[PDB]
Amino acid sequence: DTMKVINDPIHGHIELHPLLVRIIDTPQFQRLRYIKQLGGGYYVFPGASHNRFEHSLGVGYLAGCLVHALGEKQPELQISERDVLCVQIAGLCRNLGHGPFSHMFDGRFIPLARPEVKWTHEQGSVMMFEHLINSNGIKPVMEQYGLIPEEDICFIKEQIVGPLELWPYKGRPENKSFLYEIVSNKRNGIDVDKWDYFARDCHHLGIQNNFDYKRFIKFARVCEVDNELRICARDKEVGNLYDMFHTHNSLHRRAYQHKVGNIIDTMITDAFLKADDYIEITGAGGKKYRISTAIDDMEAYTKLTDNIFLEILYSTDPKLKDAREILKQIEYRNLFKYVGETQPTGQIKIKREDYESLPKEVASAKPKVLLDVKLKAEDFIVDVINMDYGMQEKNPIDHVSFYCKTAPNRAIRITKNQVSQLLPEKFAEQLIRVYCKKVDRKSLYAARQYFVQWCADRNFTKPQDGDVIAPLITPQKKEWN
Amino acid sequence: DTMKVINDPIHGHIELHPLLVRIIDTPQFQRLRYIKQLGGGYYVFPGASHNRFEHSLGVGYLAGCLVHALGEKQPELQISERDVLCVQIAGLCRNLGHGPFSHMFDGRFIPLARPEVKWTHEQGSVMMFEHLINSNGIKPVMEQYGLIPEEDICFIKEQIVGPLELWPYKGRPENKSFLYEIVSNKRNGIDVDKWDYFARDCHHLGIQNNFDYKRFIKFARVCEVDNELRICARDKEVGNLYDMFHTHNSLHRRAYQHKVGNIIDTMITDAFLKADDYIEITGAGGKKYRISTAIDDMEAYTKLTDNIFLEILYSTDPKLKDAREILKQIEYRNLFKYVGETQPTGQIKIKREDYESLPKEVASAKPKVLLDVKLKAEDFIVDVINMDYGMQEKNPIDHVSFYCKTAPNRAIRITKNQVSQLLPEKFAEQLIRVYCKKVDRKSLYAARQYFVQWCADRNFTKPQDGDVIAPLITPQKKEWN
Amino acid sequence: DTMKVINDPIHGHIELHPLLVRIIDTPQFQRLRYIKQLGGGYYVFPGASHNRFEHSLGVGYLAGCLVHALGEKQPELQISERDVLCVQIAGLCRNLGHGPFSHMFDGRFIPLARPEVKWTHEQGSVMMFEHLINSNGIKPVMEQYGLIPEEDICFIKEQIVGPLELWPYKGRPENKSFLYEIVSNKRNGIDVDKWDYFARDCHHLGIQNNFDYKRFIKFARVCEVDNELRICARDKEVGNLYDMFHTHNSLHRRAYQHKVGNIIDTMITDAFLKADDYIEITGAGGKKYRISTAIDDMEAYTKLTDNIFLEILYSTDPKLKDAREILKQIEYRNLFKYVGETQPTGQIKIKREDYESLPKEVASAKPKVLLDVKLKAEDFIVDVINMDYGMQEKNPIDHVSFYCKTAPNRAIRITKNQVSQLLPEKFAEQLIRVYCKKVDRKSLYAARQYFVQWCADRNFTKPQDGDVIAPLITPQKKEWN
Amino acid sequence: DTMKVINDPIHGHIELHPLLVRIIDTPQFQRLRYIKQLGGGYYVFPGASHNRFEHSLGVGYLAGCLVHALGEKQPELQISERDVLCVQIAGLCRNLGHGPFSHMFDGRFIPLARPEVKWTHEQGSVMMFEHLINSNGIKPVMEQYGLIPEEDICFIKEQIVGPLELWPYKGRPENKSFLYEIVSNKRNGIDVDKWDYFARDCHHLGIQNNFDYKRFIKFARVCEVDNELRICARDKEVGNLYDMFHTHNSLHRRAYQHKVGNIIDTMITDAFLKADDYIEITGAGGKKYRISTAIDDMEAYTKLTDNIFLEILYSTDPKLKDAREILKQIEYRNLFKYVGETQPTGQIKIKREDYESLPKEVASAKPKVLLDVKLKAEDFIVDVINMDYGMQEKNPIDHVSFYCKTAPNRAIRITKNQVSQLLPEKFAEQLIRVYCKKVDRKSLYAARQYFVQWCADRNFTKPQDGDVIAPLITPQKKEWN
Ligand SMILES: Nc1nc2c(ncn2[C@H]2C[C@H](O)[C@@H](COP(=O)(O)OP(=O)(O)OP(=O)(O)O)O2)c(=O)[nH]1
Ligand SMILES: Nc1nc2c(ncn2[C@H]2C[C@H](O)[C@@H](COP(=O)(O)OP(=O)(O)OP(=O)(O)O)O2)c(=O)[nH]1
Ligand SMILES: Nc1nc2c(ncn2[C@H]2C[C@H](O)[C@@H](COP(=O)(O)OP(=O)(O)OP(=O)(O)O)O2)c(=O)[nH]1
Ligand SMILES: Nc1nc2c(ncn2[C@H]2C[C@H](O)[C@@H](COP(=O)(O)OP(=O)(O)OP(=O)(O)O)O2)c(=O)[nH]1
Repeated sequence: DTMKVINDPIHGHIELHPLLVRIIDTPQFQRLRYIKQLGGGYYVFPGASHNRFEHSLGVGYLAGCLVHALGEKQPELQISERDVLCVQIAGLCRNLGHGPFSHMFDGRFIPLARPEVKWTHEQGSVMMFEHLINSNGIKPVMEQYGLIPEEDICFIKEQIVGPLELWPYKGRPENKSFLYEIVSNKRNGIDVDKWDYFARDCHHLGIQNNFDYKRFIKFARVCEVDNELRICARDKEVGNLYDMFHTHNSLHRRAYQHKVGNIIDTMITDAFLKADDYIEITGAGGKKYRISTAIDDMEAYTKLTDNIFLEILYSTDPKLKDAREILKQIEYRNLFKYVGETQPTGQIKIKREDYESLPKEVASAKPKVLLDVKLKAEDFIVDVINMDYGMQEKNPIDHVSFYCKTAPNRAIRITKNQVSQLLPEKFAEQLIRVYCKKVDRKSLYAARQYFVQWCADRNFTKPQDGDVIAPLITPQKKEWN
Repeated sequence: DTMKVINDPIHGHIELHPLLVRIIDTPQFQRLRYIKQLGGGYYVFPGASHNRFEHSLGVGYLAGCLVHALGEKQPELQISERDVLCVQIAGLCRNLGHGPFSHMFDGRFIPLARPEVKWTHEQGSVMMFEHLINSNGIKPVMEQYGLIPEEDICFIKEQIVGPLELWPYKGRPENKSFLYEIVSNKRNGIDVDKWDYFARDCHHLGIQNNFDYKRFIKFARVCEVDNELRICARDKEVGNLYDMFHTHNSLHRRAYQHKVGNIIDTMITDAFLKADDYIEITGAGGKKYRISTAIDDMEAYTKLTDNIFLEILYSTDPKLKDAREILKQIEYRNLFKYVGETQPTGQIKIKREDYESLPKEVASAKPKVLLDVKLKAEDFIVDVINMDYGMQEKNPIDHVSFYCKTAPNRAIRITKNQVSQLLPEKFAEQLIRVYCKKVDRKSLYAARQYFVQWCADRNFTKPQDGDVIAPLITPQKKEWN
Repeated sequence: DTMKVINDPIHGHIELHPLLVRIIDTPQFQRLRYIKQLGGGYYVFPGASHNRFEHSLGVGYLAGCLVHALGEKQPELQISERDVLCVQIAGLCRNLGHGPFSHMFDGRFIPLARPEVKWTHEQGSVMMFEHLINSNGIKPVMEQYGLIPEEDICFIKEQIVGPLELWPYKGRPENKSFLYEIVSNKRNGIDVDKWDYFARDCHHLGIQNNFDYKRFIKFARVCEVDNELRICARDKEVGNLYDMFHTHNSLHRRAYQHKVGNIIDTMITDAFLKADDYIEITGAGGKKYRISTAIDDMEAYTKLTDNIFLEILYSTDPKLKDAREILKQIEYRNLFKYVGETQPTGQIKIKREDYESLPKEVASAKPKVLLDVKLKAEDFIVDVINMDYGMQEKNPIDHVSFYCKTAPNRAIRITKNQVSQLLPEKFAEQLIRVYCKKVDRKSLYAARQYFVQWCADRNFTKPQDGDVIAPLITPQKKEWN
Repeated sequence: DTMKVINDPIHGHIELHPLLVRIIDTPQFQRLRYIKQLGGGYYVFPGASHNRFEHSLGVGYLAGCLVHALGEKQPELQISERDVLCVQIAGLCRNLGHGPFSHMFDGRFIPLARPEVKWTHEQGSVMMFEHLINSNGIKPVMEQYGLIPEEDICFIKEQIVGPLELWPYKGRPENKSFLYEIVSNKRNGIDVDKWDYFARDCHHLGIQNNFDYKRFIKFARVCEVDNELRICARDKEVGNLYDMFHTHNSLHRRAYQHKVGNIIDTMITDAFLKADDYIEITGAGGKKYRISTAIDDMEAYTKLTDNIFLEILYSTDPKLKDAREILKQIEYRNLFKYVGETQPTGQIKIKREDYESLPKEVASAKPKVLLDVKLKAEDFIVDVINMDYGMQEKNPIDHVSFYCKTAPNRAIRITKNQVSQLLPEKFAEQLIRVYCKKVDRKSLYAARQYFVQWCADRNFTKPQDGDVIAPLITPQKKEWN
């Protein structure tokens, strides 16, 4: 077997080592062809047809590029082809755990269907990787190309999910610490996964990408930091790193958290919950699983993709009627109606455990407007979105090491004041979107009154359209006037 | 209801009239989200994730652009908003008839499954359009925006499939003849459908586009030709028009007729044929249809998409075992092996009626080589591909009208000799690809000997790798030496 | 005479009205072919070969696009083709006043050569426009295409420089106030000039533009604000407007204020000052002007371009030896050496009249380090750069009017807190770059010590490389560590 | 002292070895900043502001890419860093010999000014390279980085101009023959110089490039051909190679041989001829040269750039009045008027010796039309353009070696019939453009009659607009009817 070339629209001609080809040509990997990268986003951005499969190839490619470039610039690092292949495999395989419509499945569906369980795509990726290796006799092939399966499978899993539990990693020692910063960077979030989707999502969405990963790679070096060898950026590049996170935030606002994209994801999740008792997925030993339980058996999970959406939509079973009708409403674009958006003020943060109480609170508000219809908790959806620079309220640039032209081996820190006074003072916030399941002109008018009243009651920010949608409510609040 | 904006990666911000929105937001239209533009092409170009739906939006947009630009430059044409909307709807809806994996369904599957029937995606588009209109109460909405359903539905169908059957059209008179040249140009093949997929397919494939549709539109005018008003191009654009067809041919060789893309389409078609007796699709009145018969009932056809591939792949029914195993082999990349390509010489053209005889002919060849295994007709696939400039052997530029700067209202013809002696002397040819279902080293060696012998016997062109794959065979033929 | 088409790499096919063609085809306009958009930037970004000429065509085009789009969406505005042509001419002509190397001439050279005079490129553009009109008999051509020269020439000049010599404008009344916001927006800086150079500079520099002007135009409307008709943006676009200024700041940091680009501009300015007594430029009546006085006669200024650089570089006159030697040093790349960058802390602002005292201050600093060479005021250059959102310390988004979907005719304001807590808290800052004219290793070491000491003395920010370039100095300051 | 990074819009971040930096930072190299790549093309495509300097950096970069990729894939080639640097320097320096407005100088001006001399930009590049090396003490720096000046300077010159004189090269032996195919490919014209300008010119012109050099590099290998090691392409890539030359032809038609671009180059050449007696350029020992004689002294040639255009345009000397007036007419766009284009039929080829007789022939034609004005030889310009695939009438693909996947070390040939019957039957042709120096309506009408009559007399092709511009003439010729 020899190397294969793939032509990617983002990266151009990608060379794949024969071991990588063997991992890719499995049911467990090919499954990613049937999961949309941006899930419900496709229903708002018709260009966003792209699947997790091509994203995965790109992450593998970029992982290879970064590790190769470090090895070429700094031969003293003793980066081995074995190291390169392991970093490529981790890059290729870190998306294996995604379920139907990607972030909708682990972000929305599993939390509601299985509140007791703690599930992440990262955990899923490790389980599916193990299933891929074991089901397809990969370990012999790994040894053929000079890999140490016990050590290297551990190394690959650690790159994906972090320590599997003082140096906490078993796959590689402290002198190769920098290898763990490439595929999934737990220290500051600067990794090749972000670089691929920035470029790929933008290409498909019709938004332009402001971040130059190629420049970052050219200016990356490994330096000693606190007795670890770590990837350091050139001091001058600090502005571009702030801009990388700015780009991420912009993509979330414009696309990933698009108000309609989110409500379509919500409606699909509701359809999946109503279908969950009736859809059967055959796993290991012919045992039957549900959408919600396929995560417990990787053989079943292998066959759980966006297809479930079409199975429900095209079904005739009366049991699936309620689920089917929700998806049919999506096709007619009879969506739950966006009422508006607000933000908590100051340090106020809404907790996960409180999310279910929020619809009741909106319905409980007393507007001081004559209302045609009276709305109930069940008529409202409240979506809370945490927007940050990937480290909650921490500045990720405080967790980056830099080097200077005059001393390229010496790691330094750069503080925010050393860069620009025009940068963000805060690095996290919450967006609260409210929608109404009643699409009536009178119901929507009522929903707007409840919403703006709830905002005033809770001292949330004035909705941007507040003076138009609720002219009788907005005056009461002095902060808004 | 008001206009909606869609952000497309190819076209940027597209405005959609509310009537267009109502047509788009139907099960019959949204179905195109679940049919890949390039079918098996996605399995060779991982970027080609794009579906018929986003292509359809683009064709609608470009149809609007061309008709608007003509109206702005030449108010004397009396192009009406009613005309603009009808051209947009035809552009939007000309892809409605595509089936699973697009050209695979009407190009490969239906011809083999239902040899008696004459089926085209164009015919399918007209039937699905009628079903869309009737199922969703569109006619009242058409009248609301100033359309006359009887005349305008006729006009839209005629733009898609041509005369429904001396001016042969009923939807519009001879003074609006140019409107029929926009969406599906039967005269010379220069239409907005080609312009969208050139740009869209290239964007996704990773291949570059060498055609400027925007320039064509800027230089397009309507002039009188033989008592018809027709779209004329500026004389100096003739080179760019030859290049447009050159681009089309390049995309076919590189992507649409990729040898592996074609064999994957062949293998999927074979799986569909083996599954056809057992897959049931519920149509009108709860009646059950097969993959092959869903084309007879638009309610059933509405639910026939690429999903059928996954229904088969994920099935447990023993009846579907043979179909399922073919798709599983695709996932393992255990594909039928490409043996080589040849061309007929001179005028020789192979017709469909003896396509089935070609595998037997290859197996019947007697290469003067000692062979380990002896191969049978059933072990060979022979794929014949007609490559042309869209009008069989004819030069489409002989069917284009031009105008000169000094007389912009006066239509002229331009001959090939007036342009360049570097242009093609022929405008059609055939490619013959041969594959072997036996994938072992000995069988592949034997297949290569049979193939090159068959080429020599039939006076076909010397395979490019002929001297390497069959060094004992190639010397016999003097034309090759 | 009819419309001409120009193919621009940024905008594609641009249509130019015959009146626009007549203005463009003059010595006064064609002169912009010989002035680089980014001046010294070309010597750092080899792609930045682009001249003011092609920028001007783009500004004219975009001015036309915006005014046309407003007129199409809101016919009630009664925008006339006379209005469209006047806005296009202003867009085309607002760059006519630029001198050699663009911002270097009005930003650096004229302030030093002629401190008494107040000169701007805007004033220059008005003078050159008048000279263009009068020298080329344009007024008759304006009348031929329905313009009224007296009113319309006033309107065009007002669009370029603002109120010519209570509604302060004479060219158009308050009901056409929005027309003054297109070409040069004095209210908030959102104008088509910025949109062209963002896209054009990025195309040439090799950095990507993430501002979407086309989307802005689609969402622009005219609404009543304080008894004026003004351009309003859609409320939801507020994020993209913050991002537009973010983009502008990024382009300044990365390119326009590149430390080496700036020093090359400084060195060229110094060469021009030393050549100013000796270069003669023939103006009106054969009278002779200097580089510094050509601004006083538009006939002379017509012949003042980047060519002056080459006239000096290629000169043999002993009088020009000092000027010539500076330019020759640029070619050998031995330029003045960058020592470092610092910022004033908090609100501290360095005044224009204090700039010349700063080199003396650096030379006067007493670093507690043993020094091989002692440097003098003349050996230092101190460059102060004001970085802002185009309205000094003011937030330009406080000066933008928005509209909501539910009330598209009703203008609203949006405050920073209503948008995001991640946005800048400040909208202006100063960067201070220090360079040394002595390039030897010993002199550069000394320059670094003086610089970091000066920073500590003045409580400026710690240079990013401070611990490397001045390890003995940095410890003294506790704020730095 | 270390590598420098340059951000190029085409190639992104380019790394330059310190030796390359030293060669670049010289008057002889920096001179290329003041010569437009496409000369008069800028006066038709305002985007084409790009200079020979940035093209040169790109050619150096791509030369490096190809040699590096071959070395990585085939270590057995024993490609050395010394080899890599020499190939990069040749790539960087092969444009050093270009004069004002690039191809205008060696294509039009020198042939007319100095008919006795044989001058090429390639010869100029070798002379300027020698001058660069000797003037700037480069030889010591070459030795510092492991080059052997005697052998390596020979090798570099040979890559640029071919043998300086059975193996005809002295710089490297037959086992490194493939190195001579990278920078300037005399065998088939497939070189990195073409790859850079295709991408760079397209970026600036606003035309799209359909050639993928990156793919070519990935599929390039070295194989033995007739006892030489040569670069071979993968068999499958033959289509893309035909397309590469198709792209080159398209760029020539659309841009490089644009009818107006060519006439502006003609008018500038005429201005240079009229100025040649009076412009003085100081060379070595203070000796004075003319535009036409600066090629004899590299010190003088160093100072001969596009600036000469502005020196003439801005001059006051009465001696330069005639030259100055031609350039002033260019600014007013009072260009010689395009009359039309024709082609010789069959094999007929117009010789260089005959070019001057062609204006007389047009003026001598007797159109059967009543004419207001009678035109003379001096009133006509006849421009003859040879359009080919870079090897006159030969197919360059007949001069390419390929390899097959089954035998990657075995070189093969591919014939045209093995590829496609849709490819060109001829690989060279001539375009004849005619212009009139008399621009008035009556003179232009007369010029059109003479031109179309001359075409009929000489059995040239029917002008595209023939029936519009000469309706009385076209009928006489029955080949045209
Ligand atoms: N731009 C372009 N890409 C192509 C063309 N033909 C194939 N590709 C792309 C599609 C796939 O990503 C890949 C096809 O495989 P390669 O050509 O790299 O060769 P390989 O030997 O790996 O596979 P193969 O046997 O050719 O299918 O390259 C072509 O003519 N042009
Ligand atoms: N390039 C770009 N595209 C955007 C941006 N924001 C949204 N888009 C895309 C998403 C959609 O395809 C289109 C605009 O859709 P909207 O965001 O207005 O969504 P929708 O129509 O559901 O909202 P609305 O009717 O205004 O409540 O453009 C942006 O800032 N930049
Ligand atoms: N992409 C492309 N651009 C072209 C081509 N020929 C010219 N251009 C450029 C030159 C100009 O900037 C622009 C269009 O100008 P034209 O020369 O076509 O002018 P116009 O239409 O007035 O025609 P004319 O020259 O009077 O026959 O496009 C071509 O074949 N392709
Ligand atoms: N893409 C990109 N290119 C940039 C940026 N800033 C500068 N460039 C360009 C300028 C140069 O052509 C190249 C890198 O040069 P540098 O910025 O490193 O400048 P320089 O070598 O003077 O810096 P140094 O001496 O190392 O401090 O990229 C940026 O933010 N993004």
